[PDB]
Amino acid sequence: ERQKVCLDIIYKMMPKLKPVELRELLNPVVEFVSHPSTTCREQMYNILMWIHDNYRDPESETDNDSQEIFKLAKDVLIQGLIDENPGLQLIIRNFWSHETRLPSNTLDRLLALNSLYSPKI
Repeated sequence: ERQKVCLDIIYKMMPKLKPVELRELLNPVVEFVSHPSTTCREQMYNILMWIHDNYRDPESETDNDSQEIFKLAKDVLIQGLIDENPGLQLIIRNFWSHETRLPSNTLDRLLALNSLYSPKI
């Protein structure tokens, strides 16, 4: 219960934090891929779905933590496709299977499909 409530507060206090400290708080969040009690793992896959969407940073190229935690939130949003609880992964499939995150010309999709490899899967 402590680890559900302490994730529900950190989902609330994201859009005020500077990236000097979100990198510090993101190091123990993304260790929750080896956790039972599927509701807390749902919370952990729900805050990264915002981190990746609001730290996409379309070619600003001024900071390095803002392009490092996008890497570290790619590296768990990929590994959350083999989770041992079906029904939950359909959410992540509908997430990755949408336009502006993977195109719909099918040759663009075949070219893009090598980017999301990540040899954990």
